[PDB]
Amino acid sequence: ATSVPHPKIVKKYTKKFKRHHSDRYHRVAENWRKQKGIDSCVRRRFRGTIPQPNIGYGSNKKTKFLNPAGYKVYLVKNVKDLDVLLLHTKSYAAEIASSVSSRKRVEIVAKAKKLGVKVTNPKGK
RNA sequence: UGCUGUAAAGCUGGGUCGAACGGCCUCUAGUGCAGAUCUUGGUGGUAGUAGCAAAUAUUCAAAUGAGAACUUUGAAGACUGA
Ligand SMILES: [Mg+2]
Ligand SMILES: [Mg+2]
Ligand SMILES: [Mg+2]
Ligand SMILES: [Mg+2]
Ligand SMILES: [Mg+2]
Ligand SMILES: [Mg+2]
Ligand SMILES: [Mg+2]
Ligand SMILES: [Mg+2]
Ligand SMILES: [Mg+2]
Ligand SMILES: [Mg+2]
Ligand SMILES: [Mg+2]
Ligand SMILES: [Mg+2]
Ligand SMILES: [Mg+2]
Repeated sequence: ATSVPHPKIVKKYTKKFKRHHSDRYHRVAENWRKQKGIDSCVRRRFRGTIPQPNIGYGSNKKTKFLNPAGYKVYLVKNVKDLDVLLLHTKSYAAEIASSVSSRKRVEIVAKAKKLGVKVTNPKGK
């Protein structure tokens, strides 16, 4: 890791917690919703049903919010936004906003390279 | 295209697009949908399916026309049967 050293990153659950029967019906979106029904096999945690979000899956407080490269990602919309990452170049990486123009994005990439700030999305437009 | 969060979700690559829009500190509410034989609109399977079967009955040729079972004319065969 080129960032500040961290313990090995553990993700207790790496899949997406998908709402029950978001596979059965198009009207039911995958966005997680807690079953509230009286008879629900999922709400009652029958064997073979889907896993559900709970605080036990919470991330280690030392590796939380770190991308696979070991950085915390900060959203940048202009070159002045990189000033808050001057003393945090080994723990914070910059991510250029999608709505920044192709002109201003070149300036942000140019200044980040000068400051040593890492950019998580360095190519797009 | 991926990243972050236990999660609600947030951010991002590519495509499309054409005029507005967001972060944060607060304020406010007509603020979150899978159901209500919910409302309005739209779309399926059914399915090229049920079916298009009462009232006797049509046929040959020519003309017209891009095209004629169905139009026009002629010839015939019928019917309504005052
Ligand atoms: Mg019960
Ligand atoms: Mg784009
Ligand atoms: Mg756009
Ligand atoms: Mg316009
Ligand atoms: Mg504002
Ligand atoms: Mg309401
Ligand atoms: Mg609905
Ligand atoms: Mg309806
Ligand atoms: Mg239908
Ligand atoms: Mg039929
Ligand atoms: Mg019938
Ligand atoms: Mg005739
Ligand atoms: Mg007679």
